[PDB]
Amino acid sequence: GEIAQALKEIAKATKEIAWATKEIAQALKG
Amino acid sequence: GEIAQALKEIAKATKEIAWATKEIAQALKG
Amino acid sequence: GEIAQALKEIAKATKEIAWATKEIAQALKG
Amino acid sequence: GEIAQALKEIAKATKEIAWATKEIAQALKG
Amino acid sequence: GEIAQALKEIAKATKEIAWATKEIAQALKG
Amino acid sequence: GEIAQALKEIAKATKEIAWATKEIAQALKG
Repeated sequence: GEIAQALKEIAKATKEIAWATKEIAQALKG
Repeated sequence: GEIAQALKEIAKATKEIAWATKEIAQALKG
Repeated sequence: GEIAQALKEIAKATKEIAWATKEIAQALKG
Repeated sequence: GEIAQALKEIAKATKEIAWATKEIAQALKG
Repeated sequence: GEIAQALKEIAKATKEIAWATKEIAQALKG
Repeated sequence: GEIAQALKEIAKATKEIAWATKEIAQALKG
């Protein structure tokens, strides 16, 4: 579990960063 | 061991980046 | 396995972050 | 070995990104 | 296998994020 | 091998993102 669980948590957080970064890009374009 | 500890630290830091990036998005959409 | 699935999700999200970050850079450059 | 060392370096750098992203958010919020 | 391929893709995408983030910093400096 | 090499490349790129993100923070705080 520990290594697999940490990688799953990194995956979830990285997906959230991706979405927020897309929102920033969209805001800056208008 | 060391690998599991490092991955747990990456998971924690990535979650913090996700939170902060969401705050940036909200500020710019605000 | 679980490790491969998580890493593939991280790869996909990191590509999305790269694209969105490039869009942010282009928006700020005008 | 090498894998653990690289992951430790990634952990340190991601913590620094977390700090800087929080600083960006606060600066934008005034 | 897939694990190595995903890490190679993460490396490439992270290099692109590094470039784009440097461009953002330069744009914000004028 | 391939996995260690990709992780070393991720470590370098992540350190460069940390540098650039700090530069962004400093620019906004100016």
